[PDB]
Formats: sequence, structure tokens, C-alpha cells
Amino acid sequence: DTTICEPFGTTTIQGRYVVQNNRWGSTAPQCVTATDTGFRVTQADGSAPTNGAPKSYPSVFNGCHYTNCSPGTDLPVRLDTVSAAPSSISYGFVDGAVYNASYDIWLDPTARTDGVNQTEIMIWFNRVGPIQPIGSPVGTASVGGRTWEVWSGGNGSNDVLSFVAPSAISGWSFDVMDFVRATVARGLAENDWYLTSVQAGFEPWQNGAGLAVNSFSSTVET
Ligand SMILES: OC[C@H]1O[C@@H](O[C@H]2[C@H](O)[C@@H](O)[C@H](O[C@H]3[C@H](O)[C@@H](F)[C@H](O)O[C@@H]3CO)O[C@@H]2CO)[C@H](O)[C@@H](O)[C@@H]1O
Repeated sequence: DTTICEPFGTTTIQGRYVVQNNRWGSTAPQCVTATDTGFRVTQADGSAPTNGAPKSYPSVFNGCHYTNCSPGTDLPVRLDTVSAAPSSISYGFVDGAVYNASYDIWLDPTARTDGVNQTEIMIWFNRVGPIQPIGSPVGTASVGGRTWEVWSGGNGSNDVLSFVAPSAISGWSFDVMDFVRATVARGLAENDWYLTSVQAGFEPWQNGAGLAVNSFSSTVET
């Protein structure tokens, strides 16, 4: 195991994914302990007001995020070359606290490895406490055999399309391309954009210690 407490500390697991503390919204300590297949949040101090940015997005990813590219990743890859993008996750939830468990999937018109990607897909596997996505609800969508409440808006940097589960999902395997297709169909990307990373983790606003990604996988096949 490897403990990371630096706000933007990272480590690689299984020689394939990056675990990031990614403490981008908080002045209080946070630590994650990386395992060979995921990570656990071992300290997550402080609170963030629940109508604003979360404290952080501790997560594991395949791809490139602010110059940090996971070992051997084939991302960025143009979407029209992707046959499938399977991913799977197992989450450990905490009772109480205020957080989501979410995927972040980033798309851009360029083969982007640094900076803000133009579109963000956020898939909320769980929601606890009085938090909601960026923007406005739109309606429901059926993606991957599951129903989602779709939200759309912008954060000032990028577009955000969110798919929110009706109740907690502790584990799933799915095709990221199913969500990319739904995003393209709403005009928030095009078939000749690039997939630049597939990330999974948590956005905590209050507490968060004990949250875990037990396992994660992501492949992008061309
Ligand atoms: O990780 C190093 C870089 O962190 C940058 O902060 C990013 C952060 O990495 C992203 O994960 C985060 O994404 C937000 C997104 O903007 C929201 F729309 C969404 O609801 O939630 C995700 C996850 O919380 O965005 C922040 C801030 O832009 C930081 O700015 C860089 O300087 C740093 O190099």
C-alpha cells in the first residue's frame, strides 16, 4: 500500500492506473492509501459548503489528466476509432458523511493531455447528503440497461453532463462508450472528438474517511 497526503500527490497501481489525492477544493488535510487495485480515503478533514465545489476528487484513472498519463495508456484516442471502452468498479461506501461516488469521463476536440477538457461526463453511482450536480435536471436517460437522471450545465471552464443513479450502485461493469454516445447525441461532443481519461472516485463535501475504490478497470479498444 502507498499513502499519499500531498494535495496533488499521485502514485501508479498495477503498472496501469494512477491514483490521485486530487485535493483541489480544500485547505484541510486529506490522505488516500493506494492498494494494488484501488484506494481508500484514510483522512478527509474539513467541510466544504454543500452548494459549492467539493473538497476534492480522490480517484483512480486511465488516461491523461493535467500531464499525468497512466502507464501505457492509449488515450487520448479519437472516438470514431473506439470499438468499446469497458470499465468496472467496486465501491466501499460509508454511512453518513456528504459525498458522491462518481466517474469523470473527459472529452475534447483535441488529443488533449493537459488543461481543461471541453466536456465532462459525470456518472453518479451514489449520492449521500444535500448535494446535486452542476446545472439543471433535464429528464431521464436509459444507458447500459440502467435509468439515470440527466443534468446539464457548465462550471465556467467546461460543459458538464451528469447521469445520476436512482439509488446506490456499489459495483458495475459497463461500456464508457454508451455514455459517450448519449453525450454526442445531446450535442456536447462529436464523433471525431477524443476520449482523454476515464476516472472513478469520490467528491466529498463533509468527512469522507473510509470511502474506498476496492477495484477498478478501464480499457479503450480500437
Ligand atoms: O490534479 C492536478 C490539477 O487539479 C486541477 O483541479 C481540477 C481537478 O483535477 C479535477 O478533477 C476537477 O474536476 C471537477 C470538475 O471541474 C467539476 F465540473 C466536476 O463536478 O467535479 C470534478 C471533480 O471534482 O477540476 C479541478 C479544478 O479545475 C487543478 O486546477 C490544477 O491546477 C492541477 O494541476
